[PDB]
This record gives sequence, structure tokens and C-alpha cells, in this order.
Amino acid sequence: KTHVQLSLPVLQVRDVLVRGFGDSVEEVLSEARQHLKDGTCGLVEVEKGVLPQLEQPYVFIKRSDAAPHGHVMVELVAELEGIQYGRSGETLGVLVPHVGEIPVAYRKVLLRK
Ligand SMILES: Cn1ccnc1C(=O)C(F)(F)F
Repeated sequence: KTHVQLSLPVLQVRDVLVRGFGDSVEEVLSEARQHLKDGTCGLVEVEKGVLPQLEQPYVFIKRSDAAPHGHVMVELVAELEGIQYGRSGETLGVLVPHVGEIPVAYRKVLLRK
């Protein structure tokens, strides 16, 4: 399927134990997609002071369309030193590994895969 229905656990930035997916744009997009497949991916909502607490390169989910079965259609955009790899809509948040942190909420997304 070109799209997969996912429910992403929303984590508080100060709870996150593994603050990024790796060390290159290509690695973080690869790792994010693997973790999204494996159900081991969390979402942090972007506000003032969040991104400096996480590790670059960043992987964003961004709204790709204006929402089947309650799931917002999204795609992945990476960012490193202020350059984005991909072009998409509004940020829903930044992806991180999930290693058992307790979420505050779930975000239903339809991921372009
Ligand atoms: C290949 N695949 C199967 C299920 N999900 C995938 C992805 O690449 C995804 F985009 F979801 F990360």
C-alpha cells in the first residue's frame, strides 16, 4: 500500500530517551520509516524550545493534503542546519524513536510510504 494508517504516541520532549534517528539526512529518513513500519516511532509536538532539545538532523511529519478515517495524510521531511529535504505542508511534529516513554496522546496519520 502507498499509505499506512498509524497512531503515533505523542511524547513530552523531556521524556524522550533517544533524541534522533542518526547522523545524516538519508539515515534519519531511513530510520524514521523503519520505526514507523515497526511501531517504534513517537511524535513530539513542535513548540518554542523543543527542537534545541532534540538532535539534528530532524525528521518532521508534514500535512500532505487537506483526512480518511480521522487520519491526517502526512509525509516525511528531514532538516539539517536549516535546509529541508522534501517540501510539504504544516508540521504535525518531529519524529523520534519510541523506547517505552508514556505518551500524553495519540496522533492518527495516513503516512505516504
Ligand atoms: C514499507 N512500509 C510498510 C509499512 N510502512 C512502510 C514505510 O516505509 C513507512 F512509510 F510507513 F514508513
